[PDB]
Amino acid sequence: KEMPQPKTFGELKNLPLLNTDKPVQALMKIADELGEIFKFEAPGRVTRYLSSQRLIKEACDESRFDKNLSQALKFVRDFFGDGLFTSWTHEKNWKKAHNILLPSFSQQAMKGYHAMMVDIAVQLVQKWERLNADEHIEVPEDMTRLTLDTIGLCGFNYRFNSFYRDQPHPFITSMVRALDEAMNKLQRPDDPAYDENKRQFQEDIKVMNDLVDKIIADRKASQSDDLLTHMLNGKDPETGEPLDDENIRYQIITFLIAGHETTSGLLSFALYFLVKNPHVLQKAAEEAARVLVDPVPSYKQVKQLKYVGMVLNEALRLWPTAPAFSLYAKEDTVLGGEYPLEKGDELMVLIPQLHRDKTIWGDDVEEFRPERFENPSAIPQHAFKPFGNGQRACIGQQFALHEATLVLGMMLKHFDFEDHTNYELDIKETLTLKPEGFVVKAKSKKIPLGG
Ligand code: HEM
Repeated sequence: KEMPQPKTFGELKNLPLLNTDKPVQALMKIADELGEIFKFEAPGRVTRYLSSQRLIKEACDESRFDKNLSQALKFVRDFFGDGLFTSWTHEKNWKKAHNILLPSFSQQAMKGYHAMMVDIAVQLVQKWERLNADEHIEVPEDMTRLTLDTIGLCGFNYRFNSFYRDQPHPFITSMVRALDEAMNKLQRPDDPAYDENKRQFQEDIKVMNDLVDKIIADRKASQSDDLLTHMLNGKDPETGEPLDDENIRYQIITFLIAGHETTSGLLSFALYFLVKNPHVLQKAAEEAARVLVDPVPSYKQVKQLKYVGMVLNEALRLWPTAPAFSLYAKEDTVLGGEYPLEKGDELMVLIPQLHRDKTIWGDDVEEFRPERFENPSAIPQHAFKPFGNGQRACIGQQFALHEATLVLGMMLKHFDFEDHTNYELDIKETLTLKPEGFVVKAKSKKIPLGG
């Protein structure tokens, strides 16, 4: 079969289609127009975007396809190096770090993180309890305060102290501005008009490198048994080697960013869908009240929040917050009986489109129905992939879910929520997705919160 392709712009081919602040949303629209697969060409490159469970299931066969670094991940790699997210599977440091850090995401590990998660969650609740009448909440902003603080404390024993700030933490400001500068630069000339951009860039890289330095120095100065403990001391059972110093620095930056941005988006979209679906809200709120019987939640009680977990999975169905991942053909192969591929050919999996495959989910794919997740074996293999695929799947999945379940459960226990502005969904795309400008009012249920 000859592959569909979107509209062209002469020698630039399809490239100008991505000249938008919302490329993933643009690609979704193209997918709706063209179907389960389409080719996308730019000068010097080609990729094929996949949207159906039938094709994506084959792309997820690790004997045939491996993780690729898309253009986006190559760019991030200048900052995240050969950390876990931006390493190739065949680089020695991938499997070494995987094996060293996997234990940091065990059950015993999650039990160990729980107390510090509650520390940050209690700060969020107290914030909202302390608002005056008729004041509102800036949802993605507060969720990011929470999730940045949580990875800093749980992972690193570092306090970002984001609830003591009206502005973003300087580390995040410097990361975003360093990423932007790196991007604007390619598209420009050593005009001394750009000497100031270069000065700002050095200062932002310094902010990042100083934080990394400080995380490491504070630990050496200090018994912890957290993510940073395993980075600094753990040995790979296979090679017998620990991580090298440079790789440790890349892991710290990778985890600080990866370990919060997508989770903030998930909590934000979950609350959005709950306020837009009051009967679902009522069910989740009822579960929180019935389960969360103590002044602060226990690990076991978070595990008991089945419906809250279904809400979170449904939010990930509709708006998976790391919405695309890339693969390459390990050898020449034919995809779906129809599309020949050569060794090295790139594929992109459009997760939001996969999650709207009517042949899997039924016709009502735009509806928010947590109940889809009530009998989990009923979800076909490779139908639901918000955490990626195979050995290159999200290492932090359990950490994200535990944090989000805890936090959303506490939110629902302690407050009633109002969509006071009748908010119109506007999804901002960065490395992640978020509902930009989402605001609510939260009226306290006046339920005491433990220490
Ligand atoms: C709802 C939250 C999250 C979502 C939707 C998400 C999604 C993803 C996806 C789709 C990948 C695969 C990327 C690819 O194939 O290119 C991935 C990888 C990764 N994630 Fe997550 N993630 C979440 C939370 C986290 C958290 C909390 C952590 C850290 C504590 C984290 C750390 C990582 C790392 C290090 C990898 C690379 C794994 C490897 O290749 O060895 N993620 N995540």
